[PDB]
Amino acid sequence: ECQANFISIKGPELLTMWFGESEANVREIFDKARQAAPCVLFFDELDSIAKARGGNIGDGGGAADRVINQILTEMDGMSTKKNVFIIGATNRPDIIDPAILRPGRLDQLIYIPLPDEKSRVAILKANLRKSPVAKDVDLEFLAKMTNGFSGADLTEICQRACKLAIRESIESEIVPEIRRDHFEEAMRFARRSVSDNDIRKYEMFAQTLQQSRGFGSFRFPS
Amino acid sequence: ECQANFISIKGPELLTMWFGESEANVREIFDKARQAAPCVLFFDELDSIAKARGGNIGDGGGAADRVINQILTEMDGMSTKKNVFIIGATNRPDIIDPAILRPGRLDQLIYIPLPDEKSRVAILKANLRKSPVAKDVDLEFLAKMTNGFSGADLTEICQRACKLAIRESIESEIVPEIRRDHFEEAMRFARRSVSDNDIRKYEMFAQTLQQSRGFGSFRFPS
Amino acid sequence: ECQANFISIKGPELLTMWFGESEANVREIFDKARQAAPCVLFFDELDSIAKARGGNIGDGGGAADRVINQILTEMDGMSTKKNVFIIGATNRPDIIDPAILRPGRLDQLIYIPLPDEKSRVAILKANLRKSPVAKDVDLEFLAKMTNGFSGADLTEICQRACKLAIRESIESEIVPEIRRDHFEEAMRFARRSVSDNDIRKYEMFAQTLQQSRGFGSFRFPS
Ligand SMILES: Cc1cc2c(C(N)=O)cccc2n1-c1nc2c(c(NCc3ccccc3)n1)COCC2
Ligand SMILES: Cc1cc2c(C(N)=O)cccc2n1-c1nc2c(c(NCc3ccccc3)n1)COCC2
Ligand SMILES: Cc1cc2c(C(N)=O)cccc2n1-c1nc2c(c(NCc3ccccc3)n1)COCC2
Repeated sequence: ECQANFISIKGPELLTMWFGESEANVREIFDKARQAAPCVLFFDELDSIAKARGGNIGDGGGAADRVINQILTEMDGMSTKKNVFIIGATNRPDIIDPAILRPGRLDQLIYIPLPDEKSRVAILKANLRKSPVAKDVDLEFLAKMTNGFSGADLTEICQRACKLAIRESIESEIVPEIRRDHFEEAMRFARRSVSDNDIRKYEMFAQTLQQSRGFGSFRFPS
Repeated sequence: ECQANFISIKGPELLTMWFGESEANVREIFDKARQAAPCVLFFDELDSIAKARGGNIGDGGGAADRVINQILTEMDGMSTKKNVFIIGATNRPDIIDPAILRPGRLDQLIYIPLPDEKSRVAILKANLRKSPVAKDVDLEFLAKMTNGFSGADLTEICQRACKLAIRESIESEIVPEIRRDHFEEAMRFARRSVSDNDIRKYEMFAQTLQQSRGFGSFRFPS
Repeated sequence: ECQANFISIKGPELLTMWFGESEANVREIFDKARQAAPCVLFFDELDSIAKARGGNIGDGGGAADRVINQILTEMDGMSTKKNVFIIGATNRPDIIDPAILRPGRLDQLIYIPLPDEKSRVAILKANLRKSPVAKDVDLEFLAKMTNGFSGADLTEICQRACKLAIRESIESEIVPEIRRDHFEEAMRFARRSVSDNDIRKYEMFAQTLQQSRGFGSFRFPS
């Protein structure tokens, strides 16, 4: 949307320098993120170091480590007039170090929920955009049926339907179109990896920081 | 079946680089696994590092270490169009790090049960394929008798029968054929190393990830 | 179905004699259950005493108490030729004392799952059998939409729709028919009291006692 460059740093690249005690690697990451103006810096599974160290308690130490410290130092020294942007992604925000969320570094926190009915059709069609889809196979109804399903759950449904279609095509040689029955049968092994307790614990975090109470009704004098 | 090359990495080779802090060894493993296209990469007792560190809890840290991190990094960077394939083997999947089982790396999990009656005959005949077997020695009945027996249990039964036959042949000098009595007597010291609690705990893991409930009966409108 | 009498003993009646140290009350319960031949004896929330004492561990004692002991004594002394029948109901079977499940008393254990699509229509129509239901209000679709919903979840949906209809009827005086909009709007506050972890923990109990392994394929000689 911003016509900006994109740099992705997954968990293994972040945890490699933690184990290796070689911490000059973030230097070039932030250097090449700023020369490609405008760019966007994306940190995947930022909680990887916290999980590797234990998480909320772990050892006698807190939630502060060296790699996140280097990221904090590099982010503090950046120029606001540049168009470089840092995006952090995590699934466990309770073990994220509080100092990275301080105002001025990552003060903006937004919650990514489960895909809704409108967004699930997009996940199904993204998976099936390379496959022969029959006319009778209605993705709107399939997305309506699954409600608490994650993108991964729909992904494995599509993969299992494709596997069934491929197997039927192979065994039928001794049809080049995914049929309604393939999706109907593969719908039986429908998992739901995200539990309700997880949604509750993410919400407790969400309106932990919402706090829209107290000053809800204000009237100015004149 | 695929006419592909095979590379086996046992537990000691994986745990040697963990203790030695020398982690360039996975680099050449994955390099020589990909140049021999088509190949299959097999990791034996992947939980060796987790057992050496403690397992489910162990120290204050979680289930993430450096060697599994290197394997994750190498697997993430591979090309899907190549025919290289990675197979992980473990006996304790509860202590396996969750990140290696993420979709895209080792999402496919299949359970290897105890050999059934048809498969136990194969284990017996594989062990006895180099030994003189008498006609009256019926392996079908022997495999039928042992039910909750592992391949190792049948292996030691065959080894003990061979030991008894060799000892009788040596002492009789002062017959070059394994007799029915050798197997009948060696059948007395029949162990069963796998307990029922183990089977129960493996199943709890199995339909932990099965979840074939909820969407079992679906009817399309038209 | 058996044209038999029915006696229901809820949790409070069972826990009253536990606190009151007055344990002759089960005597008349079992006496009047057997004189009304044929009858059926139903014990609701049998785990109430275990919950009141702590459950799996609780105090230094085990899972045995006095009231369940009296029920065991009364059940052991009954005549099998009589048509009296005892049914125990519980939601936590992990804290149920093992001795009540011994063969001869309550050896038969069956699992009551969440209602399926066919059974959910019955729950909706049982709740709405006394209310004016509009023609366009399709209960089949409503039951299809809710999948992991308990009978209580559908019950509160129906109650909330009735409350909305009653409120609109009262405020409109200053219509005597539940409309499609009443159910559509009340569908927004749809709870799901039973979590997936609960279903998993009930299943672990279920094929704890299933054990259909080992002797799955048997062939007789002749
Ligand atoms: C293959 C695919 C897998 C996947 C997964 C997953 N855990 O497998 C999760 C989220 C999106 C996913 N996609 C996906 N991939 C794409 C698109 C798309 N739809 C938009 C969207 C994005 C985030 C959210 C909702 C819906 N979804 C759209 O076009 C590009 C590719
Ligand atoms: C000596 C031998 C020991 C052993 C053991 C063991 N813990 O001792 C476990 C599993 C298979 C084993 N084998 C074995 N070895 C072989 C074969 C064979 N049968 C097929 C099979 C494979 C896996 C499973 C079932 C049955 N079994 C077949 O031909 C090659 C050698
Ligand atoms: C008001 C009512 C509430 C309720 C609840 C609840 N937690 O509110 C749970 C289960 C059944 C319930 N019913 C109910 N009540 C009735 C019926 C019926 N349908 C059959 C049925 C039974 C058990 C199971 C499924 C479906 N369901 C049938 O006619 C008699 C009354």
